[PDB]
Amino acid sequence: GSAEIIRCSGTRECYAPCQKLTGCLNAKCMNKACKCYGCV
Repeated sequence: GSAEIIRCSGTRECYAPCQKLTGCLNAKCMNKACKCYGCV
């Protein structure tokens, strides 16, 4: 892991990499990059 950004064309593309990092399915594609929101 040294990719610091995940590029995306929509939110569906963010779930997998955000889950890998955080353990949770909670993400949003904004400005063609993923936001990983993490876990409650």
